[PDB]
Amino acid sequence: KPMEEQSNPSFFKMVDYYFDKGATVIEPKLVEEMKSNSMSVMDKKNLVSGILKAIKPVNKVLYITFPIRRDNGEFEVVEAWRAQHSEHRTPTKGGIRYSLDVCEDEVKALSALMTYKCAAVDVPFGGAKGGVKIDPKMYTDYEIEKITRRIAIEFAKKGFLGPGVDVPAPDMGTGEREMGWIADTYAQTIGHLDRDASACITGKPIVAGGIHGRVSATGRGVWKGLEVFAKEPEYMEKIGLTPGLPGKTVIIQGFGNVGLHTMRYLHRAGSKVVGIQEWDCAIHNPAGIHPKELEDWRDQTGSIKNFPGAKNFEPFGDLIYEACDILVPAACEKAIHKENAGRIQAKIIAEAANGPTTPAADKILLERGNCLIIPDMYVNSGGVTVSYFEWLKNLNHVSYGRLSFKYEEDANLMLLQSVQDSLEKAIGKEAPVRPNAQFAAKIAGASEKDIVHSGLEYTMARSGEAIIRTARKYNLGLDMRTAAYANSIEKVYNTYRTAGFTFT
Amino acid sequence: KPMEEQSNPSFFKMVDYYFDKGATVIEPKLVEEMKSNSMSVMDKKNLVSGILKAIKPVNKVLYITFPIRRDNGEFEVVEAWRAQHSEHRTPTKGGIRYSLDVCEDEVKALSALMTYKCAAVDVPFGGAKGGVKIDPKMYTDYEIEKITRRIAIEFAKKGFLGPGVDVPAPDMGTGEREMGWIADTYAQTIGHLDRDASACITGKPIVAGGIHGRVSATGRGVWKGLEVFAKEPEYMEKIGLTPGLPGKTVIIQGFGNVGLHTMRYLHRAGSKVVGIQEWDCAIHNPAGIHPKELEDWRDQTGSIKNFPGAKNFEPFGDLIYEACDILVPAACEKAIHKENAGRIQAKIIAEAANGPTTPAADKILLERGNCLIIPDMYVNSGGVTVSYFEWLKNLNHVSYGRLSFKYEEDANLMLLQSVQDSLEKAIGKEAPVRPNAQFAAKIAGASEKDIVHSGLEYTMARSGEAIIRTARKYNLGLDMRTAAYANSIEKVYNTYRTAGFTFT
Amino acid sequence: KPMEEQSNPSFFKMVDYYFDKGATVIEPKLVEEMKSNSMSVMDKKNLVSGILKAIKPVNKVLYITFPIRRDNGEFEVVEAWRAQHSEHRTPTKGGIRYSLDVCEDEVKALSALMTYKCAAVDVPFGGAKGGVKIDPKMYTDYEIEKITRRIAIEFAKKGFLGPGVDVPAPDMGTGEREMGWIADTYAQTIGHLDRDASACITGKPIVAGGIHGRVSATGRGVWKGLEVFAKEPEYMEKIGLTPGLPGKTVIIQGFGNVGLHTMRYLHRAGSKVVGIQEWDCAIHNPAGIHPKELEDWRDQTGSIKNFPGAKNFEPFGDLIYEACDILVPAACEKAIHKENAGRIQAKIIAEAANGPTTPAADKILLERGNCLIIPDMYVNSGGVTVSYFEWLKNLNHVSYGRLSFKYEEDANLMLLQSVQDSLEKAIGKEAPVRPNAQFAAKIAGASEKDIVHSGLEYTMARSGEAIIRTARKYNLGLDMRTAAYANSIEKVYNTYRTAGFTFT
Repeated sequence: KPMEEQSNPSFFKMVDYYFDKGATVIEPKLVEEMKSNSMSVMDKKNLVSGILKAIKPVNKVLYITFPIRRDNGEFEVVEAWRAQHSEHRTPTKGGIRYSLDVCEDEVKALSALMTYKCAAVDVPFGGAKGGVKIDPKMYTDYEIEKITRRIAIEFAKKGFLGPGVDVPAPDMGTGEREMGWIADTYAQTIGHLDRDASACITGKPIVAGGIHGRVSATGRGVWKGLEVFAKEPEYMEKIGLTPGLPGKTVIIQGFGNVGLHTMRYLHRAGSKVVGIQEWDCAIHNPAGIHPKELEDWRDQTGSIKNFPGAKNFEPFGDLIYEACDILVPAACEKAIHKENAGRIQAKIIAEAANGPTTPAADKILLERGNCLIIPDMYVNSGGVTVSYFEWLKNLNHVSYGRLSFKYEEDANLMLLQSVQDSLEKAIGKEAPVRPNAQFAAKIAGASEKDIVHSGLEYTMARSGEAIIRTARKYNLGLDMRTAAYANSIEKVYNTYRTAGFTFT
Repeated sequence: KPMEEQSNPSFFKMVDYYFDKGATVIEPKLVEEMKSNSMSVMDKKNLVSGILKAIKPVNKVLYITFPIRRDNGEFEVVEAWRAQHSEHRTPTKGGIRYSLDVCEDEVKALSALMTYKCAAVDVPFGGAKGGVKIDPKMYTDYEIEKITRRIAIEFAKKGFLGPGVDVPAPDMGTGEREMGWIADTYAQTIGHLDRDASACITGKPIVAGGIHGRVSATGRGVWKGLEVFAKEPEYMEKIGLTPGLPGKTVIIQGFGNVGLHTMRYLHRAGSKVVGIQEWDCAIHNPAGIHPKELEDWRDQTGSIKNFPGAKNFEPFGDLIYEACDILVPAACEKAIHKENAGRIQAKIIAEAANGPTTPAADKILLERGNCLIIPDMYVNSGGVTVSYFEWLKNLNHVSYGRLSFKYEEDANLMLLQSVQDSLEKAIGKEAPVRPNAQFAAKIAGASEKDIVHSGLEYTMARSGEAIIRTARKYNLGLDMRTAAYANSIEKVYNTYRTAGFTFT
Repeated sequence: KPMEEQSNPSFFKMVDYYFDKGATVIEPKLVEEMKSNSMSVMDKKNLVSGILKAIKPVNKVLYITFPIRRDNGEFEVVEAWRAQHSEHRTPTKGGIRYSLDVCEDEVKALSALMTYKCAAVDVPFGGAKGGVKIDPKMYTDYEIEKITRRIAIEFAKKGFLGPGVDVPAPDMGTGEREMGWIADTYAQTIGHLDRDASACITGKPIVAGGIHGRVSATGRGVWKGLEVFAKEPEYMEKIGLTPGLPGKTVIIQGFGNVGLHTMRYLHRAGSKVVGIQEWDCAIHNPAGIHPKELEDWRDQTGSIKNFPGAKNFEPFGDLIYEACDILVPAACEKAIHKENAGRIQAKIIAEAANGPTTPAADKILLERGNCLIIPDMYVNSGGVTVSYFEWLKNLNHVSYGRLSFKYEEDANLMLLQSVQDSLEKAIGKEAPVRPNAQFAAKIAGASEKDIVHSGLEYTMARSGEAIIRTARKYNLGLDMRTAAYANSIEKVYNTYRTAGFTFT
């Protein structure tokens, strides 16, 4: 069965089908970019197709087994995997899962997706992904620590951990304290002469070189991606909406890190979050749900169920089919497939999760003509941008703003004082020129996270605009996914084009 | 005899007694910061006390002997020492003395103090200290050079010199030309493949990678530390003073680098420096002494004695007991002890020297209730901040401001021109909008030292405010030393907490 | 025959004669800068003369031969050379020529010139130069690629290629695609563990780490060098000219990269380019030639001959003797010699080429009293400044402005909004305060090249002013070349002075 008609396809097959759509569009452009007076047009097309043939498969996978000592004294053997999809830029970049679902095929497929997401936000890393096949809840903190230090050593001995070769990150089942342990193990062993050891991994605690602004970054990028598309009347009218985020109604599938922080930013932006659907229960409220109260309730009772500021909802798994302006898939992959795509009524889908829409569903919804999907490899890449800033920070050996906050603040005050002196000379009375309420608040709370926030907002706007320009140039309509892959493929291809692919 | 009643205690014992006072205050906070669902409160308190037990002793000392050839042809054996107190962050940092008083115990005690001073100004280095046991005046420039190159090689072979491991600095009996020699020896030998060789040491001549603004930096930090405390009415009233530095009278013990530059900044700030006490003579003048004339006189005659702009003073060693608002100990250690603390009449003591106040004297003066001591590990750490900027500069391989002075100047002129255009449109006449006299002077003299000055001022204000907040939170009164150690201990402890102390 | 009377002297002899003139002027200053209480004035003068004796000769030359396989299957032996003139700062810096005229003597002489040009624009590299003895037009792209990868490996094995040791650049017969190949070969072989591999060479394609603003940089520096001298009335009056570039007539010898970009900047500055003289034809027009049309015509027909916007000129090789305010030699070396210096009527000569004026001609024109030569080692060093920025960029691992364009733009808008609020409060009506037309255009097109442009303009003004100050201090008149060598010698000497030259 062709991919556009399958029901539960493999994740790696989805990535490659979407890759092919983008490659077909951008191929003539790639041929034109190959400047060579020695090659005919036929020769150029054969080399371009060779380059694309090398990009799609994963370059490298390392598989390891190793014993650990349980706390009571018996020993167990643990499996782990680390995939490096592309080395066209080094180091490679990607997270590490502790989960019973990790396997070779899964670290392969998500490492491919990660190469394209790095290219999408102009982050100079090839894609990587890793995993340890354990249920982290069945282990004590002491056992988790021994497992974590051992994967650091074994990965680093073979070139799958280090600031210049491969730089990991947190994922499901790991967090910042595991990242601190890996950084400490690397610095004391394999990396003991490395001047930049703390740059071997990102997601670290602040005290160990982590960066302010990381926790909310993926959510802040989902908000900024919607804002780039909500300001465009040509697209908002085709789908039956008015410009802007204030007033729009939002249903969110998932209340993890990504769902909760996206709710905070969309609420602050003036949107109405009318529905939260979880794995065992759903809630709703057509007037909107207040983020701080909902998070507080779940924090105390253990669930979003019976939230006083909303009502529980009928067969909880069907909330995502209700009418809304924006649906945010923020849970598991393939949550939208062939058998339920038609039941979707949202006008905008913002993929805050890895591949939540299969190619069959993506096609059913493109044919319906009234639904704009903002692709995952762009819109949930905010955290990838800020992990690039954390690596930079560890290479700079100083926090952002340490040598500029006071210098720039004093220049700004001398600027306003110069304006005040000239104004008073001109109108001949006293006339204070001070920072207004908003400017005084920024000046007073100036910190590293503001530089990080501005860096992320800059990248998402630039990349979002480039997707739109590509979609208009090739008459792609509302198919922004194909436009995003074409921009991503084009960047990777140009590395191979200038590095030299003549050898083989 | 308990430490609060001894008369001449060892310097290392003073540092550890002050360490214990701070540790006692902050210990409950450290327990609360240990997030672990696996440990009971009892377990956390036992691990916290283990961490503090490892922080206090010096981790490493290297001792060396080596021959040198005198100029006439005979040979002599020279001793030297280098201590690394803490490696919780690398490289370690600290100066090198050429003096007949260097010994193992002295490089040990001052290396401990140096760990806490680095933490106090948020500088990411463990503490180190070094020394060569010679009287530098008895040697020719050729012999000093041979000794200096030899300690470079021997220290660097064992990991006690290098940009990522241990970064020295000038001290008594050494200066910038010895630092240039060490940097050149390292780059041509042990460090011949090191891309960042010039970052192995700080205090270098400008042409070799030194930084503008280093000479006056420790004095500029003493001034900024007094200014943080002089603006606080709650404390100025408890000691019988009015806010601010203009008008306050100042007596300074010592006319070396630190005393002279502190006099320059305090005079420029509007204070009256009524007394200078040296090792063999003192002078005074209740109207104030002009810094540039005094420095000129000593430069020509060889001493501050018989300065025309002041009178010589009765038993010169007793000037520091005269009434004043501010006393600045800037000479030897333990200048204030049990037998002379009561004779001190100053309301503020700004410790511009390493441990000038013993624990007995510190306690006699805390009980008198009317005397505010600003602790040495904070207030004479301005030079430590700027040595961190010099290391950064050598890692960046470019001077600060090289790629921004003209870009930012042109943006500021386009900003003022935009304001001028809008003002003239609004009021309908010609109305120049130019930088005022102060802003035009800064724009015209913009240079690396202005970035350095602002960086230092930023750090001293932030750290000074954090000392005050900690002193108010734990009801410490005027005991700012204990508050400063508690902030310093807390930073070091959090490195150990996240790095992992489970092994042992 | 003395150098000031020779007719066709060797290029290395010209550089050393000019070196001696500068050394003679600055020698007393160098003696005074040697602070040492151990040496007499006689001793200092002997050591200074030793240092200058070591600076002039080339420190190192590497010569290599190697086989290559032609495309048809036969083999050929190729020669190449790489000279490192000075290692007082590392890495060394300089381009690589593919040309049948490369030889040991030529890479030696231009490597010496390159040390002095780096010092002239405050760029911290010793001088290097390289070459491959081939006619690049006789080879296919495949053969050029094999030659290029082989010189990368062989140079890098011996320390003549690498980010910390020696950093090359394009020159006659090479361009950005060869630079990409060298960077890729180094990163995959000798440099496979080097975290900063892409910094081994400059002139790279953008996608591989090249820098925006490189193509026009040497021309932009010729324009800025003329502007520094055209604003000075003392000199413009001695040569019979009025201040400024608007209105001045310009004849340019050469229409390569340097000549064409200089024409663009001088035209945009308001100058009239009345003549272009090439190797086989010349054109002229006393009303001026439009750059974009001329470049278009040559692009289509293959030559500047029969340009519709001008007339062809009588014995084409004599256009450079016609009256003009500014002559720009931008072709081959020694284009002005003893037998044709008198025929030169230009009031300003801006040497946009390596040594276009021999010492005999330089002296004939200094005696005529009415001709100001702006020396090549200063005025055609704009590209050297920007190659330093490209190396910095590869060490920073991020493009300039990536983490500041949006942060600074938002601060500027909050600044203007604060001014608007205060203005409206003061005059009691609505009064917009917006960026004017020029400021809005800069804000909207803000990019890396603007930082690069400002960096270059800053350096050329500072170095141009230092040449003028030195020429006035030693009564050098219009002899700016001697003043420029003296500033360059002084910088190199101070490295040797502080590094230590006592050994030998």
